[PDB]
Amino acid sequence: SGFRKMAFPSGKVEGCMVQVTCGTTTLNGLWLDDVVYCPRAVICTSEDMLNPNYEDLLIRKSNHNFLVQAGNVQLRVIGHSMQNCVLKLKVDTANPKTPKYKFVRIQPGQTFSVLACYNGSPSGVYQCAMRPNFTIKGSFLNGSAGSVGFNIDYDCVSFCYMHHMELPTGVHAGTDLEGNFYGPFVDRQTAQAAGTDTTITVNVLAWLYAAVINGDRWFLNRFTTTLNDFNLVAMKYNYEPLTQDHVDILGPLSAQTGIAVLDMCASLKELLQNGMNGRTILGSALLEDEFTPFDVVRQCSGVTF
Amino acid sequence: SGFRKMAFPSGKVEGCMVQVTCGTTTLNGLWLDDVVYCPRAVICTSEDMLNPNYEDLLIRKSNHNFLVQAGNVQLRVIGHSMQNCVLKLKVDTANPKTPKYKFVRIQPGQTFSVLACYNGSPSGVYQCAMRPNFTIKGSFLNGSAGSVGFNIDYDCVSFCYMHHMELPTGVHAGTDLEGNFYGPFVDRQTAQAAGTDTTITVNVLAWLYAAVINGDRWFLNRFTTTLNDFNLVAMKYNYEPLTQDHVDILGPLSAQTGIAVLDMCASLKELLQNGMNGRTILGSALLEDEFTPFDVVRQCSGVTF
Repeated sequence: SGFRKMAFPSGKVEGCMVQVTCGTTTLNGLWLDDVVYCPRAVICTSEDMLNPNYEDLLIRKSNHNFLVQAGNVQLRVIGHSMQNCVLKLKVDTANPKTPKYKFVRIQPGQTFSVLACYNGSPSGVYQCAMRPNFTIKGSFLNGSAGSVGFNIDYDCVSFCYMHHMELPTGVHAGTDLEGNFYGPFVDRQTAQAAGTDTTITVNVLAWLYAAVINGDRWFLNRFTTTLNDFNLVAMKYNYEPLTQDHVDILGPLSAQTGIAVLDMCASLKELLQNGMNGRTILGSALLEDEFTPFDVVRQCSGVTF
Repeated sequence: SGFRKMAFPSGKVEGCMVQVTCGTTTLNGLWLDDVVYCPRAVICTSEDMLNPNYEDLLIRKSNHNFLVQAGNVQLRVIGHSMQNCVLKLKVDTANPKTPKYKFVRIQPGQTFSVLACYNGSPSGVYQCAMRPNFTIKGSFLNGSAGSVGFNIDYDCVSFCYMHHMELPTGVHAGTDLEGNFYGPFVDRQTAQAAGTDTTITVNVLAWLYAAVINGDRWFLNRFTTTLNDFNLVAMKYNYEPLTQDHVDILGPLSAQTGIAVLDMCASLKELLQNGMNGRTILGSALLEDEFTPFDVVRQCSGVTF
């Protein structure tokens, strides 16, 4: 019993984190096989980040200008290339600790674990979600760039995020491992506003199912609703519209609890319109939306890796 | 910027988790050097756990009755002993992945990371605290026994908790790595009630400092108070009494923020008496008490390991 924001075990990724230094700038990189992946902002000074021409800045860089250090293991760069907003540094040694891995571009609403690193060294691990505005609400200080977000399925690490920047709002933006930013953000220190932070409706419902499974039953009501009627309420409270695909994804949890999805939607509607009246759900006084339906099953079934 | 419930990187502990099977019962063990540590309930059936005489049950057990498996690495038990509520199984092979480690008995209010495991295999990592009633509010299913809680200081893993049981209340109880339970709990399936769940005052204050550092400033008021006046309020709301030792531990955060501890106490007093009026602090609608002063410094300074 009990329900917590649980991250994946980080060992498989810890063994891939390295330090990448170019001139005066140091950030983190990801060493998989004989390639190190890092943000291209490693080649920039602070003055450059105001308005950088990365292709011109990279001309003045050679293999020997990139210092890569795995703990004390000093890796030799034998090739370098820019892919979108990431640099790919070919090294002479394949990482012996390379896990089974994949690069995946995730969708808003999906969750992942972040291993926050500084100077190539891990500091902590936590679970985040890709917000509908394509930001993430993480914990990153200067030097965190190159930290990665990931999911694990038994032995395969699916890398989905590389951290790049912090917006003036205090939220965070980054890329997939192919270098493409999530959302409209660019790797430049300019005016970049996030967008409406909408609540991931399917995840709130999954978390409500997790609550029922763990004994929290006070929010269950006598009402039901329709998808269209609920979505009128969702719009008012800046909730993502619920689709039939979402209903389908919640089917397994509906089956285990015996609570129809549309009945849970009606309970959520009453919560949005009346509040929690000072009560709590799974130790929270607000509606949580960074648990996917898969996350709930995982934690309530005890899947291991 | 940003503040999250951050766990330590779990790699160093993942390499120590093994599966321990005795008869029909399987749980997790911790393989450090040539000893495997596990709950003594591994020798019990379900019927035994009603009222077990562990010393008598262990008489009918020999080295060959304990099957220890590290992934597929099958370890040979060459000796066994009971220490309080843990079994120490001497094996023929020292764990090559043994980290620098220590066994520590923590105090209520202190935090640690849990690596939840099943069948010797990791499932997830999360941060918990030893509650003042000597329970922990974790996420544990059947088979989780033997999962461990720990802290890391650069290269030294300090093991402080081994999971044993779940109380009918849904809270969790366990031992240190010497086998002594935290609190009055026993490894028997009997009537065991927890105790008053008091809020860790020094941790709430640390989290308020973390909020100010990260931009949350609305709760700062024009008042101050005294330790005795505040503690009158703390008692009413089942908060732990604040001591001068606690004030001293918060000194570094007071210095960085410029907010005197007693001024933050006055802001907390107003929050306890008036609520948050639907506002949030660091994304929470309740007062968080599972961040220590050390945890806040760690996350706001970027300490690595």
